[PDB]
Amino acid sequence: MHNYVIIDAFASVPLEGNPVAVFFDADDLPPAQMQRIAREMNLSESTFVLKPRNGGDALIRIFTPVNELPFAGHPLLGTAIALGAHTDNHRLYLETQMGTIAFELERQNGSVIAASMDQPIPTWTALGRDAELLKALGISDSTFPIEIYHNGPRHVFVGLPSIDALSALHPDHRALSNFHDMAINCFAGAGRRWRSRMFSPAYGVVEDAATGSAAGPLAIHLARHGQIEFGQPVEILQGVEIGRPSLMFAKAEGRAEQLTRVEVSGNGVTFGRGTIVL
Amino acid sequence: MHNYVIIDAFASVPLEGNPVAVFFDADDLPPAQMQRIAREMNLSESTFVLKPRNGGDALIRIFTPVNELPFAGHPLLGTAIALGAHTDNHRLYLETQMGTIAFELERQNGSVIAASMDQPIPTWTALGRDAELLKALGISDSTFPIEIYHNGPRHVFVGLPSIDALSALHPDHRALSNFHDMAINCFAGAGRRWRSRMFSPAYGVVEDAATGSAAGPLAIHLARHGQIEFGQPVEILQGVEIGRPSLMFAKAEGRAEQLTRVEVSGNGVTFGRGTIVL
Repeated sequence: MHNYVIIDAFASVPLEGNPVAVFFDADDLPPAQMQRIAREMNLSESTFVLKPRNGGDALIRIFTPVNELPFAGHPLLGTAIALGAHTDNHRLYLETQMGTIAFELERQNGSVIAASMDQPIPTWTALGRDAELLKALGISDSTFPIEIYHNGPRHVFVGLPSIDALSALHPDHRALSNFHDMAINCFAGAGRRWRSRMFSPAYGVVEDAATGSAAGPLAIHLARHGQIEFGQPVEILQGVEIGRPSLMFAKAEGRAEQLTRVEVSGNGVTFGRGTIVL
Repeated sequence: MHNYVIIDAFASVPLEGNPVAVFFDADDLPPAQMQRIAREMNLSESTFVLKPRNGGDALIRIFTPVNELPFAGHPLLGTAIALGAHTDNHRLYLETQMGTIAFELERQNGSVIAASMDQPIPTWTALGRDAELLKALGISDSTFPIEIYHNGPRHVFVGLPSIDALSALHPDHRALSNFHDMAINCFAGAGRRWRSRMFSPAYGVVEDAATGSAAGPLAIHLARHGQIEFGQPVEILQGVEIGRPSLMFAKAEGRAEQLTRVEVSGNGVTFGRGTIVL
């Protein structure tokens, strides 16, 4: 049998944020069985906590209902928060396919309520399909350059001139399906405070509550395009329009040509706990 | 807090069949909150066990992640099996939007391992879009007439000349998306033993493991088209190609013009059990 918890990542209130199922003591499960369990659960992701193999605290394997992922933000944040119930350590080193990711855990009375991660440093370039993407979103132009970032998944960013213009988007999801192996992240805001919406046929989601692997890239995007400085944190509120508000905090240190750290943080809360029969 | 179980319906082995989450003691939950919980879980359906209002044993409300349903086969079968852990009764009367559905529970040593339901009697007519549907499925013709049945959801049936021809189907799901408010059920077999595959963009599933509300209609279809008699049971094995084999048993009594009973039965098994925080 295995115990699991469901964590709503990037939220402090259950039914907000983005759920992940975290399965403990998973070393007896072959990967094909982990994949079947992730399919059974049908959450965006299920993760599995394994013994470490390179000096970290644990090895985490991440599965959607259909495949394994090398890196994912909200699922790793939820896993780190879940593992709080089982360690006293202030820092947690989680091994993944992209290497060991360092987390700082934040507690109140023994309960981990939030965590911060250092993400893989992305790469980026211009999308080069702007008219096609804009048509699919139903708008004429972006504010800032339309650029696509890679840190495992790929995330394209399209800027809107106001929060209301962002909420008014009703994309043609069929048209968006021509954009393979990426998520489309539309954003608006000013200063410290930004709003986002994410759409991805390629990743099997009509609209995502909290895209944790897009938060680091967005901070970089905003700094490069002069809306914040490198080293300044931003608050990104996602998922409001779909009723799953999610608050992500991000900061990118260094400069565009030499990034030294990309930090993403948020709250997490337990929605449920259970046991499975295998 | 609420307790729940995950039942794999139309299976006796966990990770086979079609999952449903069953939430107990749900009378304190407003429907908008039931809908939010069903969305959180993201299973094809979550059900909620409520006090009866018209003389049954319980009232069951059925939700997909996006809406409430009046009737659904695999979710009601799973609910009846789950409720076995909480009653000694041989029969269970479950109130729904389509009225009270009678279940017979089958136990071994106190555990309910299977159940039989009397389904709403469907109606049917020719689809009248045969060339369009056949093109979408990638085939030239059906064996038997292409007819669409209604018992809450709508189910169209297209016959294939062999089980291998059925397994070879690779439908164009975009083309299938032009068929609104229905599921497409392709079938093959002979005598007592049939195979099916179900596809439905309209109902949010690429391919379904076990379509319980299609089993009763299929028995009627096979009887009307002379492949079985009215009153003769069939075994329908679904979901083999997607690795979620599901065994459904169905029988239609009477004659086409005066159906007296449509029975569907199957096994169910618990995959997991848990508690949520609201």
